[PDB]
Amino acid sequence: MVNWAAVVDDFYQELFKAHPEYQNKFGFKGVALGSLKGNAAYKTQAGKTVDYINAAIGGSADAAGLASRHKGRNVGSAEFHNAKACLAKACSAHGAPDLGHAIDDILSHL
Ligand code: HEM
Repeated sequence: MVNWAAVVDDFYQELFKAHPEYQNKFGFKGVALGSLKGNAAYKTQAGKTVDYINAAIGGSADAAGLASRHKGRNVGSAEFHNAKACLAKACSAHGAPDLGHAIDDILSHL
């Protein structure tokens, strides 16, 4: 099976390296990037992200619900376009299928 946990770890590395201020919205605010794997708040967030990816692939993802929750954190379309680029880089680095179509589903509600 595709190692989505490894893809997601690479995704967060890319995302927070390009946009370090995004990290301030999370329970692992301030934690060095090379330390995220040892952080409990990060472990939970990464696990939910992997779960979302598996739900999107499996056909049960609630993209409108995820979009609404991100609006609830003042996260919008621009941030998601940035995330889409970071996730594409992560997928490619692992020889994983691109998830652009899934992210476009969320973007359609942003
Ligand atoms: C590839 C695009 C993204 C995916 C798949 C994704 C996925 C998720 C998931 C699955 C959750 C948990 C939702 C829940 O518990 O109901 C979440 C929460 C969150 N996301 Fe994202 N996200 C994306 C992009 C972003 C971006 C660009 C930001 C910018 C800061 C962001 C900020 C947040 C925040 C602040 C939370 C709440 C974390 C908490 O409860 O402490 N997300 N995201």
